[PDB]
Amino acid sequence: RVSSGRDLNCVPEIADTLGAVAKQGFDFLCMPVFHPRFKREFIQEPAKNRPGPQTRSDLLLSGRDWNTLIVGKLSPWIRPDSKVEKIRRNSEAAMLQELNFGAYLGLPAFLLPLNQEDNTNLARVLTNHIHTGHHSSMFWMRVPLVAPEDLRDDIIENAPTTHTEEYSGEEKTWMWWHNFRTLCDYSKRIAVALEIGADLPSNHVIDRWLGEPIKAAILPTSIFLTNKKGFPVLSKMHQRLIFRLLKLEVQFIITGTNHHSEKEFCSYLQYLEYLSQNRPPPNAYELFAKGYEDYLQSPLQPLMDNLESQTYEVFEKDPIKYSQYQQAIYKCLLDRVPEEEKDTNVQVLMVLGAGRGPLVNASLRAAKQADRRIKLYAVEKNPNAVVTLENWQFEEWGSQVTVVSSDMREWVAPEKADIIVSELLGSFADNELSPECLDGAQHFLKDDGVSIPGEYTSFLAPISSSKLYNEVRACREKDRDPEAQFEMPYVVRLHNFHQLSAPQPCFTFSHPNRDPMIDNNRYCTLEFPVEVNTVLHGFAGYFETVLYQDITLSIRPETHSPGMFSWFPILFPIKQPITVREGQTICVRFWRCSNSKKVWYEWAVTAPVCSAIHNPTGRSYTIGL
Ligand SMILES: Nc1nc2cc(CC[C@H]3C[C@@H](n4ccc5c(N)ncnc54)[C@H](O)[C@@H]3O)ccc2cc1Br
Repeated sequence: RVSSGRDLNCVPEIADTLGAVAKQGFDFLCMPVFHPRFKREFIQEPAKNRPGPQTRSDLLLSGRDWNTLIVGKLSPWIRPDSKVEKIRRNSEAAMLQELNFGAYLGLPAFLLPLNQEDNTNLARVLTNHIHTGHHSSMFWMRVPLVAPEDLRDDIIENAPTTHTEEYSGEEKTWMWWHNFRTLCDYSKRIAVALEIGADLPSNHVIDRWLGEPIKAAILPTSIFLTNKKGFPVLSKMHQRLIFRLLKLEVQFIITGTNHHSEKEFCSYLQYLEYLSQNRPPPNAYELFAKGYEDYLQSPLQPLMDNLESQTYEVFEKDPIKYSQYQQAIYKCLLDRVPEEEKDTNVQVLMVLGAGRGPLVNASLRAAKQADRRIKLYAVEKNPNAVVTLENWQFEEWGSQVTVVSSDMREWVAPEKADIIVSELLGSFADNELSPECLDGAQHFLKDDGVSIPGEYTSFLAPISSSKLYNEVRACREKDRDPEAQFEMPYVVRLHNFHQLSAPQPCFTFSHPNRDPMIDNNRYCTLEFPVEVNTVLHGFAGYFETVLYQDITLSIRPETHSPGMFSWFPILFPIKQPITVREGQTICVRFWRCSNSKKVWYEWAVTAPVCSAIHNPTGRSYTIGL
């Protein structure tokens, strides 16, 4: 578990080199598919008629070896962007030739350089290849952290290096890649091979690149320092970066010659191995989530839908959610039933949305550990869950628990309740319609009763991730609006991304809802100070809830209830990405709207430039009442 290749520019025999390279521990080889010095003429006689074979035979390796072990490289003389027409045209033919040969072989990927600012024709020609025949090579755009013009040794007397800081100029290689990928229309098949140099840049520059589709990081031998035993290693600041890329499960490519010419070469790879297993193991959240990184799912809608047995099972595999709930009913029973009243006073607890019982068992445990007495109702509308309750009630609970098979908003109640406990909370707190449901059940709370939870708040934060943007773009479907996928929330363990500003509260709800003419609709404006240049792709959503007094739950990253994996964040995309300059404010507007059938969100960017209103009138996304 750390995937690694060798870069070479020199392969006498593809047979023997591959074997040398396997023996060193490498998983794959980046090599030329034509000789990197064999320039070719397509137009002028007599060179265009150069006889003989143009490159090596495909028969030198097994189909399987081409498809797994080999990554091809563009000849370095191919310059589709030269100022010389004649080179522009040979390079055009050269590139389609190399790209088509990579295709013939079924190479899993082919490497192309971004080594200058104008790669317009290079995009045009790659974009052309991509729309010609059926193939599916990945294209690795080799792009350095630092333009080589910006790490030249300062040794031209009449051409000094820039000794001043240019915040935006030190990011130029990100704009090289941004322009390339924008021109190629964000094709899912164009990724980054990020070249790390001897000196890192400022974190601002490295940060530009998080949220970017990084498939490979290139480590030249020449950036490794030597330790006392004589063996290659990396700076502490290079380590910080490697630890971040291993989180992006990228592939590591080792380019250049052995500069540790005492200590052998698998030494370079071994050090990567040493860093892999010398990192912190996964916490419970991370072991639960490995699989889910940047996987878009539909927000659950347990009102409009009856949930599957196996969903409830994952629900109830959260020890923190439920121990936090137990502790809150504990504290509420003590504050409601003084000691000397302990047997005179039996409190009425109504679990609203009981599912398969976990809040019942959390209510039965609390009442024990406080030594008070409770009448339980278990109100649930999903009759498949009621089969689970009515069986786990005959066999186990008593009399104590009466199962009600009803929508809480419809139920006529035998008694009023001292406490109502609910678990109707979504990733965006109110997105499963806690507010509308508990509003409808509020009439059977005693004039002085408690709701657990008592309060919840959504939070929002602008993010950049060309990765997640591309993922949302791919959810186009037959037979709906071609852009609907941008007008709906996804729940997703956001991973390859950049939070551009601190979360801020969006919508808040309190239970009970004291003040009448209730209205659960809302408009909110948020101003996000942004400190970097970037690209906005959507808004991360999180929440916090007050169950009782100081007992709370959070999926707001800065206050996240540790251990608690029930909820992943939500994501609200925007149709069109929005450039943000350092110092500019991102202004977003959220509406929560409703009729009597549906609830939905609408949303807009008003600064620095306007988006369209997303999801007007729930045309793309609604939550069923
Ligand atoms: N996003 C999440 N949402 C959760 C919701 C729940 C509660 C699901 C229950 C509530 C039931 N429900 C919903 C609306 C409703 C209603 N109006 N009357 C009765 N039962 C109702 C509904 O039928 C169902 O059995 C539990 C765990 C969750 C974990 C996550 Br992560």
